[PDB]
Amino acid sequence: KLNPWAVVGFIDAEGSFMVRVRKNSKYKTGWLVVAIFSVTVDKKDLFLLESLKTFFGGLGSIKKSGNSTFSYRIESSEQLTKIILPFFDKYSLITEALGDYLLFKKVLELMGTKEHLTQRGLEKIVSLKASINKGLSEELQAAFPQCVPTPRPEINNKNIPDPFWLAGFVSGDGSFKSILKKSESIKVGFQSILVFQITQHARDVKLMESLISYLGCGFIEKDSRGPWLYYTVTNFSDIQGKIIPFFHQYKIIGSAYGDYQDWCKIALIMQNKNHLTPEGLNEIRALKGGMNKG
DNA sequence: CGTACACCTGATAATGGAGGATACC
DNA sequence: GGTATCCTCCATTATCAGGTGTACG
Ligand SMILES: [Mg+2]
Ligand SMILES: [Mg+2]
Repeated sequence: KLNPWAVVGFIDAEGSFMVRVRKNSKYKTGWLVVAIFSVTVDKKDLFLLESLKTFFGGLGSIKKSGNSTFSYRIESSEQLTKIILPFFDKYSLITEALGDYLLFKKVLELMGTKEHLTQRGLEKIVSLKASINKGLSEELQAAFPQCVPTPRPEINNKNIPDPFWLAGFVSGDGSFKSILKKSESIKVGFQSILVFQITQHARDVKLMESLISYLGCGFIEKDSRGPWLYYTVTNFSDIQGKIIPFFHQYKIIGSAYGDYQDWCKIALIMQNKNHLTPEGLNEIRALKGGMNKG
């Protein structure tokens, strides 16, 4: 029982829009063109993959991916055009994932009129694929030297469309951190810190910036090493006053919801000042130990 | 004593594929 | 045949995530 804007928020965090162009001499052009919508998570979130499937009309399938991950995927061109496109055309992505989605859609529209089974459409598809995710492989790059990449979508400053979007997004790219930090001055030897965090690539700077006014707190840290921003809340009265109540009403999805509850329990012990006693520190240690376990 | 932001860093849950088998027309 | 989808498998990595230092009241 997922809400539409939560699903969009989650796919803004974790979805993959893929176009594969595979060599095969049984096709008249020599290539097979396939579009895939894919969501891949640890098995701990297998129940959220099942909800997603049910949400998307029972379509697609859920399969072992890696050692301990499972993917939900839709690989039918037809089913993609019928269910996925009208969903995201109505409830639009707001990160740079939107750019990949829009180029993915164009490929699908070209597959819909069968233009992919022609030389000219295949070339267009290769140009579209060229600006999606990591771009052309060495194989396609060499087989398609003429194909100029299609300009990436310039979509400007997108607002958070609905608070449920933020719930979904934080479900994928948010962290509810409990830290126990050695302290020379705290009477129990340790500081208990709750940190709320959202991690994104720097190109979505405007979005990340808008979280501060949206949530009425936080600040953006930039990783000194690369293009990575961490929207961060460390002020405990903001945690209590703004973050916890937001997510109480707009609930996180997946097993991360259990983690948020645990984190909430730490805050309670902290609101009571019991984190500054050995017993309270130990409760927090137990809650924390329990986090991220399914 | 205690909090809060400034600053640091790495293991791995996702990123984003791959190719062979089977079904459809 | 030609075309479409299903299924199984995975190499590498961009983050999440798990910190520590220190100024300030
Ligand atoms: Mg993400
Ligand atoms: Mg994520």
